[PDB]
Amino acid sequence: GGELSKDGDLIVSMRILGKKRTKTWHKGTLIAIQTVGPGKKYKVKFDNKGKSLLSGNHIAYDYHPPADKLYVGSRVVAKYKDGNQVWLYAGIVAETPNVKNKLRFLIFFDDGYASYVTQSELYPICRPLKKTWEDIEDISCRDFIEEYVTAYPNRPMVLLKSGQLIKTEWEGTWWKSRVEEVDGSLVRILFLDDKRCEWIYRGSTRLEPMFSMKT
Amino acid sequence: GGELSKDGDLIVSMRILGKKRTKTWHKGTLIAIQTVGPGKKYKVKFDNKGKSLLSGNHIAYDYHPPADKLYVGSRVVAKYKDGNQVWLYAGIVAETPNVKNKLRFLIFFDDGYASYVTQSELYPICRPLKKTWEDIEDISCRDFIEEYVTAYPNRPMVLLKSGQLIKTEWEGTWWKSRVEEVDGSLVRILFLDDKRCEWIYRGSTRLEPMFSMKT
Ligand SMILES: CN1C[C@H](Nc2nc3ccn(C)c3c(=O)n2C)C[C@H](c2ccccc2)C1
Ligand SMILES: CN1C[C@H](Nc2nc3ccn(C)c3c(=O)n2C)C[C@H](c2ccccc2)C1
Repeated sequence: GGELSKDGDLIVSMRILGKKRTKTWHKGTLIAIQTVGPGKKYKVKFDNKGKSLLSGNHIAYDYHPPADKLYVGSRVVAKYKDGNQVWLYAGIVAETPNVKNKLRFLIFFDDGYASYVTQSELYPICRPLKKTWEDIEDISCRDFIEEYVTAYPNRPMVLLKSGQLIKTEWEGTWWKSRVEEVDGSLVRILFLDDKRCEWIYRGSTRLEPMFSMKT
Repeated sequence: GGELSKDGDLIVSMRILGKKRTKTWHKGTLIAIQTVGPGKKYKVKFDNKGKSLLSGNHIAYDYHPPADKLYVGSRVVAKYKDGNQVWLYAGIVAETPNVKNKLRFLIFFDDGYASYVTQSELYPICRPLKKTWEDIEDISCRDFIEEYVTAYPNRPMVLLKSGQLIKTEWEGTWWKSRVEEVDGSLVRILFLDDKRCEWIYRGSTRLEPMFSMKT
């Protein structure tokens, strides 16, 4: 048949996080295990009342990892903050806590976003893929992460000082912009015409000095 | 073979909007059409270097529709202002302009979010399905749109006044909240513990007065 009540520490009735077809993740109850095909799928009833039948890399434990289980390449779910709102989104651990990053984790989310995060804002995916980047759906992000992880600890970055004037790419074009803050391996950029800010990785090829170091 | 060059008014080298795997939409160029089986798929090079072969309900025109073409149920793409950046996301027209909503379109986005927007924030999807909601991926949201569109002009809603105290739902829990503001078919809710604000449709069972009437 194929009706398990256990699979390792994945035990029906447990509480768990699950990835919804919106790409955000939500708490739920694991109500079933079904072998289908070569492997197993985990059925989540969400506290927000939907249901999904999910592969093991689209569920996560509802506890925070022990730092010192996480390493570069770890597949995680992490907290993103819209200000007051909090959301849960998948990503990759690009750095672990050190002195120069103020003992935080650098997360590269599957939509290309990047941010520093605490141990209490993380959740370990339950059954990640051997090559953990291989379930990143945006091809351009998967590739940046495969390159990054495979080259690590090689990590080219341009240096930047507050105030510095550079061009930063966005939606295919280059924009007059300004370096308005440095935090570790991230830099905050002000797009001038339009007044947006965002945090960008300093090894990112959207920064012109880094685009031009490399070509 | 099946290598047309102009399907309807879709024509190679035109500017178009395309849906990425992030679910967010982005500008590129239509670089080919391909017959596949019953119909055709449309290949898009994005300004941000990605390439995608896309069904015709996942591309939108780069122009704003004429109001009066939009009926309730129209499959559109709409601007979403996430703090300081602007994003493009898909949805369904819930309401067309009138007095009460102050000549705006109510948009039900594919992720369950609701908001009012102008004609200049909308883009028509090139080739929507007959039943326009069937390419909504989250089942909970698809079910609601379908019910909504089908019951229309029926539109149950609760009356809420500013300062009212009600419990509102979020991630399976009911929360102490306050009504801050009423905009047409929407209410802005303060979640008193978290200090969050959300805009919520007044026909949402997340609103405990709706949760009880509907029961
Ligand atoms: C991790 N993501 C980040 C997205 N926000 C973002 N992405 C990128 C990529 C590159 N940049 C510069 C940025 C950026 O500046 N922002 C703000 C929002 C997304 C989300 C949020 C709520 C609901 C569903 C999806 C979660
Ligand atoms: C249309 N979406 C809305 C999401 N924001 C939102 N969704 C819901 C649903 C229900 N509620 C109450 C809310 C809510 O309050 N917010 C703020 C953000 C999402 C996005 C943004 C950037 C990148 C990728 C995706 C676009």
